[PDB]
Amino acid sequence: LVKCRGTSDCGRPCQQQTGAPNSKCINRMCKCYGA
Repeated sequence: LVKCRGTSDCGRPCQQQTGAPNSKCINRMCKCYGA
């Protein structure tokens, strides 16, 4: 798991912490709650 692909997967692990509006992706890596 090292190629962004943050189309919804990263959103699951991170959602546990944050809520629904938790998703963000950058070449370097996946991210969440950044808006």
